[PDB]
Amino acid sequence: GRLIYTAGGYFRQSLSYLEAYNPSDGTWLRLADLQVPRSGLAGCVVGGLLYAVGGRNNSPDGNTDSSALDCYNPMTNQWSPCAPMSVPRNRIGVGVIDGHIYAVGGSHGCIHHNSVERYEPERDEWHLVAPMLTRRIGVGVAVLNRLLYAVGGFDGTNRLNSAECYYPERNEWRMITAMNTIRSGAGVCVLHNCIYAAGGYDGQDQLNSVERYDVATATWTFVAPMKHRRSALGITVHQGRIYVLGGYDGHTFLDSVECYDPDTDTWSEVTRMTSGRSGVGVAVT
Ligand SMILES: C[C@@H]1CN(c2ccc(C(=O)N3COc4c(cccc4-c4cc(N5[C@@H]6CC[C@H]5COC6)c(C(=O)O)cc4F)C3)c(Cl)c2)[C@H](C)CN1C
Repeated sequence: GRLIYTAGGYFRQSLSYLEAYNPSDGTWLRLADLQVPRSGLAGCVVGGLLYAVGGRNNSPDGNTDSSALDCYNPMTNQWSPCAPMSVPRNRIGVGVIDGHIYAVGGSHGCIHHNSVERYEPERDEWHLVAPMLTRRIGVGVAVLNRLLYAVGGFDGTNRLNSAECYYPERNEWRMITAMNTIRSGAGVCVLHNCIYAAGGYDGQDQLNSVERYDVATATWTFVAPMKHRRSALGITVHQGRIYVLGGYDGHTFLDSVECYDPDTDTWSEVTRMTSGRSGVGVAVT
């Protein structure tokens, strides 16, 4: 069995919560808090270990963007610091290829990174790789066919419908077909050989629309929209279905968790998070 882990987030200030949802029995485990509160981080798993990457601690005492990489072992219920990234990356995107973590874009104050760096858990080291063609914060990241895709975001001036992909063997990026919609702060994941981009902000409205990229045709197609429009949502895939967790809709910090079934092309509300929040990091293990 695997659980859906949600780390950090925001509600009034950046949060330290680490909770794990079991889709079989509907329960939430309350696990060890993060050592430093953070929102705008990303989560991922390598070798059964959960990683919390980047983010920002927005507290009553100030705002500090994070270059941290922290590792949580479900077997020990303990967080351990790892080697930090070259720069702080708030509103970061992350993807894993061959057990290596890619930290994509994100911001440090007013700096909107196009830089990308890769972590090796086997050496506890980060190294920069080729930078993206576009600066991207609030970026979605997907791994498909051993390529790393960076989708949407905000480049420091405009919110983006563009997307690009990274070729690890060549160490280079190329632009791909742009989405139908501009999405800054969307949830992006891969399911059944397709990239999904759900929600996000188009510059005027919080979105409930969801679109899917088909590699062979290089096209983005709309699929069933979510019940609740949201940005800064957590997203993951568990047992052939997509789960979206929380987020912000322009008025409320959502506790809604929706689940997308690709066989029926329908979204269903399956649980609530223990408290409404946005900007979480999510992963499954
Ligand atoms: C003081 C509070 C502070 N709030 C918030 C404070 C914190 C958060 C939060 O979790 N973060 C900060 O953002 C993000 C986080 C994670 C990923 C993406 C974003 C993000 C949100 C954006 N924004 C778009 C879509 C969401 C956000 C606002 O709406 C336009 C935008 C944009 O602009 O393109 C770009 C983004 F990369 C972490 C949020 Cl979501 C709200 C609210 C604004 C209410 N306020 C009263």
